Amino acid sequence: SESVPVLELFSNIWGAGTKTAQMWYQQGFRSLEDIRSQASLTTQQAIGLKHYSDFLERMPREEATEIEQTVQKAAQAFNSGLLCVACGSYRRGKATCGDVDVLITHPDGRSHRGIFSRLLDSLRQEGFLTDDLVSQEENGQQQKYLGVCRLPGPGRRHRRLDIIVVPYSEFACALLYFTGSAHFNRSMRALAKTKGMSLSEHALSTAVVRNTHGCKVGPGRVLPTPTEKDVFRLLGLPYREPAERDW
DNA sequence: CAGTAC
DNA sequence: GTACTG
Repeated sequence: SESVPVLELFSNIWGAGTKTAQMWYQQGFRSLEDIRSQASLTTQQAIGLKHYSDFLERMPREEATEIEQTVQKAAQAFNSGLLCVACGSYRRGKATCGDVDVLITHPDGRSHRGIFSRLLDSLRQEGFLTDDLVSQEENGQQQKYLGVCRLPGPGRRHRRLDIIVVPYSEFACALLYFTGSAHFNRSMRALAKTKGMSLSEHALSTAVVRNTHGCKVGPGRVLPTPTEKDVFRLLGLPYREPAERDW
């Protein structure tokens, strides 16, 4: 087939971008079968190709709830005080979700620890998590999992699921980042940059020092932000509910 | 770098 | 913009 469509075909593989798609085209690959049989694949790339059709589908919002609930009960078995809030497209109220991002924390700020591994293991035993892509357990106090899940029963597709465990100290900035949207987050951190601050999935800092070129040369001091709206306030912004946030 | 998360 | 692993 023509160049542009084939590049698009390859790019829709998880773990494959515009550079990988271009390289594969030079090798002479045109179809997904060519990639599956001849191309050197990353473990992640192998999974994305395996679930190519299912990953292209957006899911009904109801299914996202059904997934968030599946994770929630698995975690709450270990600790019933645990919080489980689905973010991303879901929290912003979209009728469809391309994936599910479940955020987890605990009010005491202690018992959230030691859940991440046990939770994933519990979900693997349940048959819920089917494949794993990336696991980053050295996010400072946060841990993030990138994997694939599938609800039980006939006629179920594989969905992409993100699970994140944060301390209650960072709960505000954690879901502020994960509900998005991406170009909402982009402009809040850009805004803080102007106000001499920095925003992140961990904290909103003030007093951040930047050089003449604006490169950050000193971190600021972390401002305690219990809720989302505390963050909105310190940035001199009118608050936006998540639905307002999609953009 | 490349791809990814929002 | 901020920031993680492949």
